[PDB]
Amino acid sequence: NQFYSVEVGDSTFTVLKRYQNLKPIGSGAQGIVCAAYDAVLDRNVAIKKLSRPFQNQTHAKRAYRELVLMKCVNHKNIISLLNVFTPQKTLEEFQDVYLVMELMDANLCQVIQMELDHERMSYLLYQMLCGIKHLHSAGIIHRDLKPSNIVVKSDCTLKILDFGLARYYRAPEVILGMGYKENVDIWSVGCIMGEMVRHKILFPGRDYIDQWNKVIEQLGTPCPEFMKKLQPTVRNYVENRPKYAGLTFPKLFPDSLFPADSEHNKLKASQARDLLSKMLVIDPAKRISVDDALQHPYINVWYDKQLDEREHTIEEWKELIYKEVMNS
Ligand SMILES: CC(C)(C)NS(=O)(=O)c1ccc(-c2cnc3cccc(Nc4ccccn4)c3c2)cc1
Repeated sequence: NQFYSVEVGDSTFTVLKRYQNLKPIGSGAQGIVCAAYDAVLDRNVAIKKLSRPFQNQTHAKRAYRELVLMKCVNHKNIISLLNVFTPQKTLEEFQDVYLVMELMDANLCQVIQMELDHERMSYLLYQMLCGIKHLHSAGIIHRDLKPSNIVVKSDCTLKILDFGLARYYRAPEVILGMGYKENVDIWSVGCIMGEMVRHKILFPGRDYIDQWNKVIEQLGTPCPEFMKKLQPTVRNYVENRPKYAGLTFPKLFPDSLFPADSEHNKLKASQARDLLSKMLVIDPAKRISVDDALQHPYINVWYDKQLDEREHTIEEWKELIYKEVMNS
């Protein structure tokens, strides 16, 4: 005990007395997050309620990954865990997990709405690449980066909110069910950057199939060598489609979208387009690496024991998560 309940959205948060003035913030698509005052720390914090951690295998794996990686990862561009708790006293009774994190000011959705500047943008992308690089060195490949799981303070420091997969920003190979590697996450960063420039989602598929049409309408049909890596049913569909030439990157991202009328501006316009052209590459074999995008002229101005293999039963996930909850 020392718990009380407050209604938040359609659910009930039960939290430690220390966390006061619970207020719903951002998208709740991946669990409800509240802003709160922590009276013990005397600071504001964010509290996420995990959404039905034991509804199934998928939810439980995802709950385990998120909690474990959030305890174990420590990096300036990755959200910090402050606390973890459950209102329930025993394993039998155990159903809810709460993560308390440092509070940021907004997600990238709100920053994309505002006008574009080069210095801000390259700083946001730099930090995105630092976070992603740090994840990759730890063996973590995300796969589901998007503006609403990236958060920012008013000073423009950026943190990645989550750890992704145990849709508009998804790499071609992920969507098409082929192998994936590190640079899967480069595709998502290209989508976000392009959207910072267009202020429009680049690839708005009104379904999972139309999505693909939107990609190659703008970028063009990939080479036959890309299509040879697809499973039979997917290759069939992909290669027997009207061939698209796509648009060049200057057409995809016109002069009117960028600051103009200074040598500096026209330079940064080209450096941004150039970067865009190496991130938004359908074939992962041809797409720039994280190390390379960080060394890119647009960005480099800023240079200075846990099961992922196995399936488990819900009860074994419950115990694995619970002990993770109880041991700090
Ligand atoms: C927090 C109270 C006590 C209400 N006043 S405040 O000035 O400290 C403050 C209020 C709201 C936010 C706020 C609003 N919208 C957000 C949308 C997405 C992500 C956020 N930050 C966040 C989201 C998840 C995990 C960690 N940080 C948001 C914060 C930040 C400070």
